[PDB]
Amino acid sequence: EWSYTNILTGPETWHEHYKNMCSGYYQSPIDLKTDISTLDLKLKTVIIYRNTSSTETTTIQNNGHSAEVKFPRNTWFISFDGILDYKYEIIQMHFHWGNTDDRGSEHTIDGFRFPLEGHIVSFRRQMYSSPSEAIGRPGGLAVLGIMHQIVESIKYEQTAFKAYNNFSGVLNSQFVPPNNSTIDDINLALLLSLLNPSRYFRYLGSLTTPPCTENVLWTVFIDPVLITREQINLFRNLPYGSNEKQTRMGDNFRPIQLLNPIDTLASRTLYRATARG
Ligand SMILES: Nc1cc(C(Cl)=C(Cl)Cl)c(S(N)(=O)=O)cc1S(N)(=O)=O
Ligand SMILES: *[C@@H]1O[C@H](CO)[C@@H](O)[C@H](O)[C@H]1NC(C)=O
Ligand SMILES: *[C@@H]1O[C@H](CO)[C@@H](O)[C@H](O)[C@H]1NC(C)=O
Ligand SMILES: [Zn+2]
Repeated sequence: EWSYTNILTGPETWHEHYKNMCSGYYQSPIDLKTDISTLDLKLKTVIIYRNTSSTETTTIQNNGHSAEVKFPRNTWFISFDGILDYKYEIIQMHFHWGNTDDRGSEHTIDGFRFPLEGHIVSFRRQMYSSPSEAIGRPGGLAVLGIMHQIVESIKYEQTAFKAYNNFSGVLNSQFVPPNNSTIDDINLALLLSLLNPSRYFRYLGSLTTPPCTENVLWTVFIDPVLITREQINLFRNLPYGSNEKQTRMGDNFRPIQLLNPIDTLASRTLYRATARG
């Protein structure tokens, strides 16, 4: 198995235990370096949109690694080109956080760690008919990264937790793995409106847990959405799976990978996007 906190099965081991593909040279997360990135004005505003006809329930599970929101099929989509033609279909959203407020994110922005990084996972429905077809195949996946930052003074309604509908209260010490509960749907469009959806890093990388598949189109928004200390401590109430050394769920993030390890056979480039000025 694998873990975050057991040194025998933890992230420094994955390159050996899961060489396909945790030994690769296109791994994630990376440090997102504003100065050492290429501005590409062709990269458009991201849109998240829902199929109005979908009625199926959303669930959340403590999978032992994270809190994972499981979206029904054919419901939530991403557009990178302004057309609402279902090229990318959202599967799930999960989170990475810290034992303490000064770490938790997988990506860094110029070396800075956020307390909470959310990952919206989608498959390239344009090419592949289902998640199970896309998840192991080339170019199959696109993930959105959303940074969260803690503020002392804020109304609930302008926090990310309004979009999350507080996960219907499931974030607590009794939400043990592998428990799943029905929750209110997540308003992913409202979530995206809490930041600038034109301002993002873009690169080709990997899943950040084994098997670290190098088939992820990454988009990481530079502006964070806002949460309170009370909200970040809700995540810290979840218990880790029995694979972990630590009892409480926290520090569920992979260490930083290089954009171009010395052994790369073809360098990748970190791109940045900004709004049409
Ligand atoms: N796509 C994905 C899946 C999972 C796992 Cl393995 C689940 Cl069991 Cl949902 C997780 S996990 N184990 O919830 O952190 C992370 C990702 S990520 N960071 O987007 O690479
Ligand atoms: C929208 O949801 C309906 C009802 O569940 C479904 O039959 C339809 O295929 C969905 N549309 C897309 C584009 O997935
Ligand atoms: C979510 O969290 C706080 C309760 O401590 C509250 O102010 C808010 O009304 C809750 N929202 C919903 C939808 O229950
Ligand atoms: Zn993730």
